[PDB]
Amino acid sequence: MLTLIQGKKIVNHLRSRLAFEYNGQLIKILSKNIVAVGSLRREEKMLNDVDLLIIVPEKKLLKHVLPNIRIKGLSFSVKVCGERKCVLFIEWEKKTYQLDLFTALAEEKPYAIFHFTGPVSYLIRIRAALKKKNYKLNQYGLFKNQTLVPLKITTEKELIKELGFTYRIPKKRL
DNA sequence: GGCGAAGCCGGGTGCGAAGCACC
Ligand SMILES: Nc1nc2c(ncn2[C@H]2C[C@H](O)[C@@H](COP(=O)(O)OP(=O)(O)OP(=O)(O)O)O2)c(=O)[nH]1
Repeated sequence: MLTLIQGKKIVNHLRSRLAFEYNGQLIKILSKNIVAVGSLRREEKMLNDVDLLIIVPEKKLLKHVLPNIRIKGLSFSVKVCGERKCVLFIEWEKKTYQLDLFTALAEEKPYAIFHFTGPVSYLIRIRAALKKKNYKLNQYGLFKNQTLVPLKITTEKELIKELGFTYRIPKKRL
């Protein structure tokens, strides 16, 4: 497996050096539009897979990062994942790892963070628990009888206090 | 089976044969 320092280093590398294609040209990606996801946030001592969160604030460029996102001078294979997820194979130091990224709207950030930070069952439990509150909670926002309702916050306690739930630490397992 | 507002159970797509399998 990999190590925290390496994860942090690659995270730093990705945090200070990413890049993406743009209408035939290329644009670099730095820290403010990038967040980390993985064992580090869950606090694991064994790094299986280290992920990241990359959201776009612009409504158009949101889909401009989607085209071709990459780094300068490395081994990487990027394919589509799931529905609209990004599956990357990364090779460096003669080593290849599997990175599953996701790029979404900056407003999805809290929900995204919440969804991405803990466990599916909690997510579903939370989803149903919340749905049963007569509201459907998805990356996009809150859906009500096919109606769409967006978020008003940008933070975690904010999101929990926004929906009306408590923040449970992964280590407690739901 | 377990549940905070009553009756409920994520969201979808890349394929391979429209049905299964991952994030
Ligand atoms: N694999 C998987 N990921 C899901 C699911 N639902 C939501 N996600 C999220 C979790 C992450 O935000 C992203 C998947 O990342 P990974 O495959 O690396 O797993 P995750 O990061 O949750 O665990 P980790 O801390 O990296 O070992 O999609 C699901 O059902 N399966």
